[PDB]
Amino acid sequence: SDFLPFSRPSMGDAELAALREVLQSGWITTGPKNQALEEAFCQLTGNRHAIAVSSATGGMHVTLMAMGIGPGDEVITPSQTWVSTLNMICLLGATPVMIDVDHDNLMITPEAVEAAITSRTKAIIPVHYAGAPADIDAIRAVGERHGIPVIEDAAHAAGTHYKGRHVGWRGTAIFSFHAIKNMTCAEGGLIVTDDDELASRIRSLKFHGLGVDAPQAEVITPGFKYNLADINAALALVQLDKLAQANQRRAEIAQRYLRELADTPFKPLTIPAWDHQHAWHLFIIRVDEAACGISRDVLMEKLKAMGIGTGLHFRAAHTQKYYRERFPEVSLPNTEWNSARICSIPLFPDMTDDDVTRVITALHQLS
Amino acid sequence: MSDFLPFSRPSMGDAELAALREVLQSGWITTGPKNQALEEAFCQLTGNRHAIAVSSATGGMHVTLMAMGIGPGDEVITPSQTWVSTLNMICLLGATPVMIDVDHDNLMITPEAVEAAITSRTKAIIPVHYAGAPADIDAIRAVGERHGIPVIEDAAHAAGTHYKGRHVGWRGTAIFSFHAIKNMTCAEGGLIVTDDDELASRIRSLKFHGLGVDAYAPQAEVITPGFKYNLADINAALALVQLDKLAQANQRRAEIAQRYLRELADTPFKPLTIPAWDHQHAWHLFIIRVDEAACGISRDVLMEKLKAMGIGTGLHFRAAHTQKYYRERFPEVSLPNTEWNSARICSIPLFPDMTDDDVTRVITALHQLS
Ligand SMILES: *Cc1c(COP(=O)(O)O)cnc(C)c1O
Ligand SMILES: *Cc1c(COP(=O)(O)O)cnc(C)c1O
Repeated sequence: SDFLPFSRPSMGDAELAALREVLQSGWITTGPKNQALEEAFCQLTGNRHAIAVSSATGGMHVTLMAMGIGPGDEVITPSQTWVSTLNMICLLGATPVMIDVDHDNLMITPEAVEAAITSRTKAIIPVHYAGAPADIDAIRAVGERHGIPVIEDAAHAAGTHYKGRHVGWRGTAIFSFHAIKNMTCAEGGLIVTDDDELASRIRSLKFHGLGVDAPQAEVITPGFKYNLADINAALALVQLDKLAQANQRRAEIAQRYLRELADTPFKPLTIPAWDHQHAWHLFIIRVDEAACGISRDVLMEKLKAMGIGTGLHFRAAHTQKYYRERFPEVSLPNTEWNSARICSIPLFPDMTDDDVTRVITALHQLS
Repeated sequence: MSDFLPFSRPSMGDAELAALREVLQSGWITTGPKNQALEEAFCQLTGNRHAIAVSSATGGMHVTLMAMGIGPGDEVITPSQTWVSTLNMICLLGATPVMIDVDHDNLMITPEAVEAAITSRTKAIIPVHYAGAPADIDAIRAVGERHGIPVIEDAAHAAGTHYKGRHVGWRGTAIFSFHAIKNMTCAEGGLIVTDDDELASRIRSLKFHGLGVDAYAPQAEVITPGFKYNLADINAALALVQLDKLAQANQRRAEIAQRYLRELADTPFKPLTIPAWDHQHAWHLFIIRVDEAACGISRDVLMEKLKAMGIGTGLHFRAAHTQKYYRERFPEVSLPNTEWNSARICSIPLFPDMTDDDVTRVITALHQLS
């Protein structure tokens, strides 16, 4: 009861009231609340199409499937990301081409993308990491020059702006509504795209391949089941209404960590030089034993003993058994250095000033 | 619309809302203790060893077949007379569905039809427990055993179904659905029961990113790529309430179904036949066959006229092999009992919040439209 986790959702009477309305309606799976959430994300991003899905992982699965990616194709991706993207690429039969990230913001650079392009490349998947945007214009420019789509992993970037627009204003991006995300419906995701044909395929492939060949709907080609229930969509709508205030509070907390950890050896990520608004999904520090007098793993342990949770976002995929053995030649020095040294300290909007003080005090004590 | 009688509606009330409140207050909203409790509850319900909650029965099928190693070059025997999810999952693993016909009066596959379709390439048999009645699973299983072929049961319709005095899935492997129209619901969700330890271990990893502990105790990592089909605790809590309600809900469904059986006996509409083997019917759907020669009206027109009278109906199911992808990929498939029924069935309103007057309304309209 005194434990301070690294994240907790902000669920209250508004969420319970939205659930009451869905239960009372009798329409609990995909329905009007899905449609409302999708319209809301078009209004948020300014992009044309929004497709709600059961998870961002499922969203990535069907987006890559709808693009036709399969055996013989390469997909450029960081290793420094969640394993879902790599797994989906593999489970479509395609080959992930893992590239290194910037050592201080953990995001892929246009130069590293261009160097990895081959005649087999069929997609590039940058990650907007921790709530900051990647330099998406420059990455998009590389893709355009070679005719390669860019699919943005925007799980961390609900409320992120880049050069004055919300992430995903154009192109294709995938958001997550998992429990630790800045807006949550326990599990859920949503794809935005400006590509009409892609949006039509995705919508079918997330609901059994059903489509019209006006004849009744039937399986046009096999698809998966990744639709989002209206129970969950209703929660997501409440949490999107809260997102601006939630991100404001996250930014206040993150600002205080940046300031009060500046005279500690723990090293936050660097803020990108391009114009942006950070959503502050995670507050990551690097723990370099030679600088801090403590290792990353030991810091996490001792914080836990003090009642303070931490997360590891992420253990680089290429270091994990399946990828380590399948892709033994992959050597990504910035990724490997950071992967061994990062952790996420508590950041969520229901944190009080005293919770933040407890974290800062503990880090000063352990340095 | 306020007077519309749909063919199904969930029974959501204060108990469900109080379960949701508890989960939200706890702050643990995705997979957690409610999942574990739901799984334990399904082991106690069925008597089987392992229970794995998933985000849908479709995802359950996907990961179950995947964990069995089903892939290119393997044949999977399945009815066409079922939901398209099973056929789609077979295909999307690269395997080949072998569609067989069903009994003309209960719409379930027979042991004879299974045996006739077995080849050296067959790697699974997927019977469907249809509308709330069980298939003759001992006989189907015996065919599987004789040839060394696993039987994976589609039990989406069979929460509360008994066979020979035990709940469906008491042994073997079976997959339940908690979709909105199923007898217990958490809007979307499912659950796998299995008696196979290794299969259960593989499934648990493949529905959550392939994560596992490597042999030779380290932290979790990707052992082999997996999917994301875990069930949130918000949903698991709803399912727990609906399972607590399932005995009473199924009793009410049986009362309605018995009344339909009796009061449609003097109409030309033809319910499914009740299997001869011993069972307890869950009464997920009340299906009628509408043959224009006998009834004076076609299935499609009956559904349209009922809708005009404020009465909803469903079509469970348009046989998979008649749908574009399968008709064009598998044009050679010819399944006379399936094709005859698929063109003639519909599901009339059956859900436990129906009142006696709702049931009278349906019976009266069917009598009018004969
Ligand atoms: C968790 C995560 C995903 C997958 O999201 P789900 O909603 O859990 O499927 C994808 N990308 C990143 C960066 C993530 O953190
Ligand atoms: C409900 C249904 C399914 C799939 O169920 P979901 O939980 O919606 O994925 C599979 N088989 C049958 C026979 C069904 O009725």
